[PDB]
Amino acid sequence: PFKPRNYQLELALPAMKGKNTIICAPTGCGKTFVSLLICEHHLKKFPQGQKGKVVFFANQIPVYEQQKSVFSKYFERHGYRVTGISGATAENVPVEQIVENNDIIILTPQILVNNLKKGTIPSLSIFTLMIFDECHNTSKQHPYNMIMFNYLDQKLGGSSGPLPQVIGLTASVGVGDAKNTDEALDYICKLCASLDASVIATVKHNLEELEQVVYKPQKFFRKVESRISDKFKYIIAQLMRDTESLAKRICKDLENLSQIQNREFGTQKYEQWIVTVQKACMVFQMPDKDEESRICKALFLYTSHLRKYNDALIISEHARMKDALDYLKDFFSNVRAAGFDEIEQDLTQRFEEKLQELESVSRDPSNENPKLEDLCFILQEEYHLNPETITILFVKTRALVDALKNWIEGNPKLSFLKPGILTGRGKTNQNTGMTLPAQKCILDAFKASGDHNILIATSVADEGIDIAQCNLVILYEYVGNVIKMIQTRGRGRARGSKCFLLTSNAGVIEKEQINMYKEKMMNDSILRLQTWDEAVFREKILHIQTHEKFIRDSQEKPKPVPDKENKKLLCRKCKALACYTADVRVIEECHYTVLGDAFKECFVSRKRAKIFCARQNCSHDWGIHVKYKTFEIPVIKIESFVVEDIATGVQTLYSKWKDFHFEKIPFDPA
RNA sequence: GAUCGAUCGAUCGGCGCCGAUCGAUCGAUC
Ligand SMILES: Nc1ncnc2c1ncn2[C@@H]1O[C@H](COP(=O)(O)OP(=O)(O)O)[C@@H](O)[C@H]1O
Ligand SMILES: [Mg+2]
Ligand SMILES: [Zn+2]
Repeated sequence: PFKPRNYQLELALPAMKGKNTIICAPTGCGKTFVSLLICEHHLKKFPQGQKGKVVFFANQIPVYEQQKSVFSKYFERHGYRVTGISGATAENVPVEQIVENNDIIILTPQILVNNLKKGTIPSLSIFTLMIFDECHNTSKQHPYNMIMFNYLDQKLGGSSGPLPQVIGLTASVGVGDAKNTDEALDYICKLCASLDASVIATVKHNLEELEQVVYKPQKFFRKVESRISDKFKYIIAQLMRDTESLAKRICKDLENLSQIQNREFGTQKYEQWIVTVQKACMVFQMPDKDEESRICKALFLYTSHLRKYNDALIISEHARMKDALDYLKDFFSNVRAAGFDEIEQDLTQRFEEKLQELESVSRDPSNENPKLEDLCFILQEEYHLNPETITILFVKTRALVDALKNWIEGNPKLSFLKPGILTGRGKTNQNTGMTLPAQKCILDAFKASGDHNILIATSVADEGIDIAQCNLVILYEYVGNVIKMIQTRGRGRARGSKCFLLTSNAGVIEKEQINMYKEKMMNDSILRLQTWDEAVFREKILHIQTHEKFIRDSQEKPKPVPDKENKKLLCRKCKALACYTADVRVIEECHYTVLGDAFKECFVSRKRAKIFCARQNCSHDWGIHVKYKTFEIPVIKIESFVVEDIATGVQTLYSKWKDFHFEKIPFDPA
């Protein structure tokens, strides 16, 4: 099979002695083989009559599947029962029939957290070796931190029998959130205490052998100047000024709904301001139902158009003007066919008046994004120096991912590129997201073989996913903490690989330099901590654990009070009476629906039949029809309703059903 | 294999929230 290297045996030396250690090593050095060697040494040290029990806490379903596969390929020869439980498994063979019947369990932290919460698993004393893959995720309320909280509550105070040995497989301790070396050392000590670890053993003796396996790529900053002749920006700013003037003429109180003083077009500040104004416009009270409905609908349309224009301006500064124009046209086409209105027709005519000028300006070779020009130049230079490279170009947004894909596919200069999309699961407001097998089949085709030359990922290909050794780590304005910097930089580990960082905003290069200084400070702090004695560090982590336990078990009572009186749910756009609180039924605490014949004639059905408001021109989505065991009763979304009291006139808003505190009557077919 | 609803957690940016990114769990569907 595989032969253990020198550094792979050095990293597993303190773990094989019986002490809780943290294995810090660069990404791609083979920490999985170190964990396998530790598991083999742990399961072979028990005398006759007893038997160990190892649990490997993964973080992702692909990572969990890969770990289960490698553990089965490595351990089924010795005669150990390797198993794995996750979200994909069916409601059968309870965990007590799997944990008490196997030796190596590849688990997910939320499954064990739920099992310890509902009281299925008695305590963590059943296991003998817990291995947390990428233990840097131990944070304020991470499921790793919940398992560690349970372990510490079992250790401190109510001392139970033998406790399992905790071992981390992180790649970076992530001193992020700290300022100087003292705060970095404090954070490292806090993390080692939360994980109950006494050793941060790293490769120090045979460091020359590690460089022949993993190669730290050289960083390359690229500050590009913003465009000067931006006619698209000017036209969209004029349209936004016209829309804001109309909204102010119809409202007369827009300057007092938000506290934002200086709001410039095409920034996140204007987005926050317009979101606050939209959320404050839905809360209106006046003795005129039709007038209030008309005013609120007009204000909702105005703020929706302003937010869409601001999103188009934000997309225009990161991609081509054609992408922002296509986004605006798609939004206008989707909102025009929904509902025709006077304000809607006015805004559509005002937009189509400048549509020809926008089409003429966007289709200009001189009006090209300088960031995209520099990216194309870098790609040309890299693929001309070596035509066998693979790019792992990182992007912040999904819309920007699609824009970069359409730009690469539609560029005569970039004829040698075969782009690939890699997004995350779960639907969004615009995108639908990629599933697990789609991600797997796309990542399996991105390598030196072919069918793919550049993977346009977005914050998903830098956590736990195994990818081929890349030669280009261009970061299209994608920065974060020191952990994210080390994770993305660790993707390209081939011989003679670079890591480009393109940006057009003064401050991103400063943040990347701060992250590099924080990484150097983290390395210095680890080197300083690796010189302390075992007793002093054990006493320090014990004091930190005692303080954390005293702080944690003192404020864990966020108990609310349920509401009793009836409340009505008016629409969010037109503010029409939809239903009351007494008619809202709850199926299984996650299927909030409405029961009543009055509500059936208050929506229109247009995946499954998504419902919309039954008014003249509203087209506001309330919810969707779900096919239950027998019925097809529709569920609603609280993100499209406003709650109004019957006695009082308050109109507070709620983002999720958990914030809405009321008498949740359980659903009943009878 | 493809959805839907709910919930949790982490990260980034901006003024406790908002927007974005990702991960997971629980339930039902085809
Ligand atoms: N002793 C070894 N001999 C051969 N290949 C090894 C050895 N140790 C590790 N590797 C390779 O290194 C890779 C490391 O992958 P993985 O552990 O998932 O990522 P990371 O090392 O970043 O945690 C494995 O795919 C394995 O093939
Ligand atoms: Mg790993
Ligand atoms: Zn409506």
